[PDB]
Amino acid sequence: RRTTMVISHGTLSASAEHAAHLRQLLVHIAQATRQEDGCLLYLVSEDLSQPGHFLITEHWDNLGAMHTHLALPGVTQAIDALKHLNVTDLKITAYEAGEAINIMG
Amino acid sequence: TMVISHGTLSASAEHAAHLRQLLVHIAQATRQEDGCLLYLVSEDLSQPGHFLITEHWDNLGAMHTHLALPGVTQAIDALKHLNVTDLKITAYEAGEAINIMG
Repeated sequence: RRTTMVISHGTLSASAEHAAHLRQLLVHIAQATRQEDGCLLYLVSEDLSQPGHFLITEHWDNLGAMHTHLALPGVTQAIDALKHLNVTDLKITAYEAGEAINIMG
Repeated sequence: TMVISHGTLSASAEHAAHLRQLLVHIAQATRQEDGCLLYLVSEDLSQPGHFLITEHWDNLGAMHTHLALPGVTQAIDALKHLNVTDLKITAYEAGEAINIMG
């Protein structure tokens, strides 16, 4: 249950004008990013309670891996692609996970 | 600072819509509970019919109280009725927030 894993939780929304494009963009971003060093999970999803509101769920092996992702080129570029779709509410917060606890399954 | 739970599950095509409805209902209920900071149910854009449960709890105890609720047992039963067999939930004790955007 000891872990160095880092969790990132991101949310964003788009209007109906841009959301289809956003869905595709998020899928593209996920496909690429999952192949980065230490990326254990990069899931893009849509809130079942709130159409047009999206989640970006990431698990990184350790802080260093997440840092590499944040520091290597392409982050600003992806953010700008989101801004191009008039996304103004991107929030991303990460956390070091101190223990990993199986609840079920 | 908090406990983060990450859950994944899927249902057959026949059952997916009802699953979506059940998840929405579970979230509506759970968000009202003591210590629930966040409870979001979402669908993987890359894989339709695959769902995520994202929960933030104030502490492990609050999560454990939730998990022990009879209503939560009934919800897990309702998942089984839809032939969900792959529910996997992992919880993590989270450190302090690292603000990346917003």
